[PDB]
Amino acid sequence: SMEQVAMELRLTELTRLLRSVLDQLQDKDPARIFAQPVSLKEVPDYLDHIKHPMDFATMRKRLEAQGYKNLHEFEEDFDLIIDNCMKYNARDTVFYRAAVRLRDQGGVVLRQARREVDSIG
Repeated sequence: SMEQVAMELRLTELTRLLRSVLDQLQDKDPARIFAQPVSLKEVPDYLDHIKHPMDFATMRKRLEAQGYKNLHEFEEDFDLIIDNCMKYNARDTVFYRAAVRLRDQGGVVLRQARREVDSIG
């Protein structure tokens, strides 16, 4: 149906916007602390601590399969990256501090993405 096609075009346009949002967020992590999944080889206890691991590579895989239906979904995954880190790591660590800076800086980006996703529909 043409209605199905049109919905698919909206999903594609969302995916384009989310790809640029994701690049912008990841630039706020120049140390690449959140680039890849936490390794279970190197933190074998991780899943006892953190129930839903998340990282930028995993988000990118989801995005390229057009797996985010809306910005809420995408923000949920971004928040997991930050929130997981601030629970697993202590306040006085380079990891926790990188999460705080990513949150603060990413908040600016997401504030306008929300307007762009609404605005362009």
